[PDB]
Amino acid sequence: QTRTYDGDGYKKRAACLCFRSESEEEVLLVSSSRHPDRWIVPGGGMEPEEEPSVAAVREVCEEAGVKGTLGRLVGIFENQERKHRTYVYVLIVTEVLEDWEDSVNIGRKREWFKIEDAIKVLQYHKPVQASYFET
Ligand SMILES: O=P(O)(O)O[C@H]1[C@@H](OP(=O)(O)O)[C@H](OP(=O)(O)O)[C@@H](OP(=O)(O)OP(=O)(O)O)[C@H](OP(=O)(O)O)[C@H]1OP(=O)(O)O
Ligand SMILES: [Cl-]
Ligand SMILES: [Cl-]
Ligand SMILES: [F-]
Ligand SMILES: [Mg+2]
Ligand SMILES: [Mg+2]
Ligand SMILES: [Mg+2]
Repeated sequence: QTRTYDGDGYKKRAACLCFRSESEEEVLLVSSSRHPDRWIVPGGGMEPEEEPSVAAVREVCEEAGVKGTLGRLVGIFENQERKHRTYVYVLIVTEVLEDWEDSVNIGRKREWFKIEDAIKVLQYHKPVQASYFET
């Protein structure tokens, strides 16, 4: 409910690569709120004084309805066009919840993708999110 910003005015965000297992072969994407036929990596704005790892796990619970074991920070990713900067973490999913905030509120969808297929569906509208998987 309060947006936060880095010193250069980029919006602060956090997200997780929500993998099905420690193999990191399949990842959970969620539907775009604006365009539900498109896929995105779940994530969102850091609240004031919120640790990035805490914001990442919170936004994944809100948007994707999953919980799990937080892993490494992958990196910090800027979107120059939209002026935001996202901390991206690995999350190993251990709990899949049936009727989560965004399912109830906006009918948000979620789906498992093989990594190669996640990169494919993100490339057109979300190429920075496709890059999250590069390394
Ligand atoms: O105007 P669009 O439809 O492009 O909306 C974008 C975005 O605009 P941008 O590119 O100007 O930053 C929203 O920002 P805000 O308007 O809340 O600041 C962003 O929220 P966010 O950063 O994730 O923040 P949280 O709400 O999750 O904390 C939202 O994601 P959803 O959460 O998924 O609804 C995106 O939608 P899409 O990616 O299609 O699903
Ligand atoms: Cl996996
Ligand atoms: Cl992006
Ligand atoms: F949000
Ligand atoms: Mg959100
Ligand atoms: Mg969001
Ligand atoms: Mg939010």
